[PDB]
Amino acid sequence: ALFEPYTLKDVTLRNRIAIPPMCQYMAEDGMINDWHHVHLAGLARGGAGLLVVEATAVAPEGRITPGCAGIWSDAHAQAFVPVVQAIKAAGSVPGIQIAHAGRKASANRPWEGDDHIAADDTRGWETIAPSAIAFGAHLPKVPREMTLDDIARVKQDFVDAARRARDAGFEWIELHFAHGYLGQSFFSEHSNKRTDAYGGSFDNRSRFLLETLAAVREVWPENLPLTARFGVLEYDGRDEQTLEESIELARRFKAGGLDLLSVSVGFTIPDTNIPWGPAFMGPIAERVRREAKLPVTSAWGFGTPQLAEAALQANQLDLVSVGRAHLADPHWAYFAAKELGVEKASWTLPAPYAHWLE
Amino acid sequence: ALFEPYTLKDVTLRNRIAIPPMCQYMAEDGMINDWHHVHLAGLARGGAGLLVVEATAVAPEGRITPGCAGIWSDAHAQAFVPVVQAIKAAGSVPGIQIAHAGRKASANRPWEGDDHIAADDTRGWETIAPSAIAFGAHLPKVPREMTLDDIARVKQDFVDAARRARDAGFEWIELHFAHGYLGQSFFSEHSNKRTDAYGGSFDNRSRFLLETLAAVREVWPENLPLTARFGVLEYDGRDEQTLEESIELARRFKAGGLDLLSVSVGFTIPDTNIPWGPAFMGPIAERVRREAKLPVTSAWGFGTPQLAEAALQANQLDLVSVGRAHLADPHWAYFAAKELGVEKASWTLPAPYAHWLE
Ligand SMILES: Cc1cc2nc3c(=O)[nH]c(=O)nc-3n(C[C@H](O)[C@H](O)[C@H](O)COP(=O)(O)O)c2cc1C
Ligand SMILES: Cc1cc2nc3c(=O)[nH]c(=O)nc-3n(C[C@H](O)[C@H](O)[C@H](O)COP(=O)(O)O)c2cc1C
Repeated sequence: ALFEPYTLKDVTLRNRIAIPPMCQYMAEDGMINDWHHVHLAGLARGGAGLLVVEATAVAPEGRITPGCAGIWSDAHAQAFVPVVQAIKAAGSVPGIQIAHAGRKASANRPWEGDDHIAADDTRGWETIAPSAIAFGAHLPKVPREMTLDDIARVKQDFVDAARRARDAGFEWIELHFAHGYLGQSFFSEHSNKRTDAYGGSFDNRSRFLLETLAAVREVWPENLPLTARFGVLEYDGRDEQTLEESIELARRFKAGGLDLLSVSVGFTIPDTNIPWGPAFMGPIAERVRREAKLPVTSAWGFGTPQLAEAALQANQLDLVSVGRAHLADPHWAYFAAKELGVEKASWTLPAPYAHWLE
Repeated sequence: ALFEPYTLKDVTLRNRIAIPPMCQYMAEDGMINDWHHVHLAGLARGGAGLLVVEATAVAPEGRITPGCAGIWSDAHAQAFVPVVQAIKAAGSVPGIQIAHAGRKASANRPWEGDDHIAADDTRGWETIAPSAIAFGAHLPKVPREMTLDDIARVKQDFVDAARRARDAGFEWIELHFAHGYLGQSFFSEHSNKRTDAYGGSFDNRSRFLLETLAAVREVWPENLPLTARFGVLEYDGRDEQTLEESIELARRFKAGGLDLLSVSVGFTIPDTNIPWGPAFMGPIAERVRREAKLPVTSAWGFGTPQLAEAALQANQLDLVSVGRAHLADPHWAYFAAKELGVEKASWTLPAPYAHWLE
C-alpha cells in the first residue's frame, strides 16, 4: 500500500510517502539558499512521492525565527524556482507550506535557545495575534492584538504567497493552520478572546481560517491539490469538545475546496499532556477522515515502515508523512521498500544508485 | 578509531571515513551538472571526512562512457568550482580522481549494456592503449597502440587535469592507475607487449606511471595530499609475483612523493577468480602498507561499521573507503557513529538535522 500511486486533482504521486514540512532555519532575511536546494533535491531523489517545503512565511513578522524561509516578495519566490525544478526532475511532487507564526514568532533557532528573542536583540520583532495574550513558558512575549486591517493584510499576504508558489512551479500547497501559529490561534478559545467578527462563536473563530482559504482558492489552480495542516485537539482536558468543533471546521474546509487535510495537534498553549507514541495520531486522523469524509495524512513515528503500511491498509490515512527519518536518511523510501519486500526496491532510487544496489 | 581525525600534509580530515570515487554516468560531453552538485554536496553533509569525486577523464577518449565526467578543458574544470565550495562548506575535504580508461573506454553505461559501444553508434570512439590487444568478453574492441607522442600527450593531459583540479579548489588528488584502465594496463604484462622504453622490463612497465606522477607533482601543491589508486594483484594465478612487483612500484611512488595509496585489484583481464568477501582486501592492503611503509586505504564491504573500525584498529588501513553504502544512505557516517556508540553521534550531521536526532 505504501508504494501504490495516489492521484489528487491532476497530480499523481508515485507512492504514498510524503515528506512533511520541516523548518531548516537556514534562510537569511527569508531568502533560501544552497542549503535548501541540496537538502530538498536530495530528498526528492530519495524516492518520496511528495515533498512539502518547510513553513515559508507570508510576511516578515510571520517567520518563527530569523532563519525561516519567506515568500513575501517576488524575489523570495523566484529563489524557489530552481529547487522546484530539481524536485520535479527527480520525479517527486513539489509542495510548499505557507505560514504565519503569530504569537510564536520572533523566536531563537531551536539549537540557539528556542525561546523568544530578547527585547534588546536587534534580530527581534513585535508579534501579532488575535488577542494580546502570551503563550507563556519559553515564549513569554505578549503579542499585539490585530486590527481588522491587520487581518485584511495577512489574508492578502497568504493570497500573494499562494500566487507566488503557483508561479514558482509548486504543484501542491498547504496552509499552516496548526501548531499554535496564527491560524490555529484564531480558532482556539485559549488564544482568541476577540469580541468582533473574528472571535467568540465557532463561526467567528473559524472566520479567519475560512476566509483565508477562500481567498487563496481564487489564485490557486483548481487542478492542483489545495491542502492545509490543522491541529484538531490540544490534549488540554477539552478533547471531545475541541475535536467535535475541529471536525466541523474540516467539513467546512472540504466544502470550501480543500482536497486533503494534514491532521496534527494544536500546541496552542503549554499546559497540556500529549500521549506521545509511535503513530499515536492514527486514530484521531482516522476519525477526522471518516466524519468529514476528507482525505488525510498525519505524522509522528511512521519512520517504521510496517507502521506506515499498517496505517494505509487500515485506511487511517491516505498519505503517510515521515519527517525525522528523512533527516537521518534522505533515502528512507528505499529503506522502506526493502523492509516491505517491494519488488526491485532499489529502483525507488535513480539509476546511478539503483543499478548498484539491486 | 573510525572517528579520529587524520592529518596528511596540510589537510586534516574530521574522521577516517572516505567516500571513494564513484562514477555517476550523468555528465554530458564531460560537463558535470546539478546531478553531481546535489549528489556530492549531499554526501559531504553526511559526515564523511573525505569525499573523492568520480573518475574524471583527462581527455575525451579517456572517458569510460558517454556519461563520464571530464576535466580536459578549463570550462570543464570551472564547472567543479561550485561543487568544491559546497563540499568545503559542509566540512568535508574535496578530492578528485583523474583518469583515462584506456582500452576499456568507449563503453555503454552499466545499465545500458555495460559493453563496448557498437561500431556504427555515433557516440563511440577509438580507444588507445599500450598495445593493440583487446580486454575481451564484453569489451572486445582492439585498441590502437599508442605512439611515443600519444604517451607524451596523455602525460600532459594528466598534468593539465591536476593543474585544473588545483585551481578549482580540490585539496586532495588521486591518479587512477587501477581497474584495467590506461595506467594499470601499462604496468601489466597481460596488456603491455611494447618493446620500447615503455614495455618489457619492470622499469619500463612502471615508466608511464612514474613519469605521470612526477609530471603531476610539478603542478600539484606539495602541501596537499598527492595519491593514487593502483591494482596490486589480479587473482590470475600470478599473485605472489604480481604483488611483489606492485609493492616495489609502491615504494617508488612513495619516494616520488606519493602520500597515500588506494589499494585495489587490477581487473586488467577477464579470466580471473577474485575471492569477493567483506573487507577481503584488508590483508593485501596491510601488506602493501607494511612493506612499502606507505599510508593506504581500500574498499569493498566496509559499509558494516564494525568492520571499518576493526580494520583501523588493526592498522590494516589509515582511511576506510565506503562506497555503495553511501549510495544507499548518504548519511552513512551518522549510522556508523550510532553503531559504534560515538558520543553525540547525531552531530556527525549539520545542526538542522543533528538537533532533532539527538
Ligand atoms: C526540524 C523539524 C522542522 C519541522 N518543521 C515544520 C514546519 O515547518 N511545519 C509543520 O507543520 N510541521 C513541522 N514539523 C513537524 C513535522 O512535519 C512532523 O509532523 C513531525 O516531525 C512528526 O513526524 P516524525 O515523527 O516523522 O518526525 C518539524 C519537525 C522537525 C523535527
Ligand atoms: C557506481 C559505482 C561507481 C564507481 N566508480 C569508480 C571510479 O570512478 N573510480 C574507481 O577507482 N573506483 C570506482 N568504483 C569502485 C568503488 O570506489 C569502490 O572501491 C567499490 O564500490 C567497493 O566498495 P564498496 O563495497 O564500499 O561499494 C565504483 C563503484 C560503484 C558501485
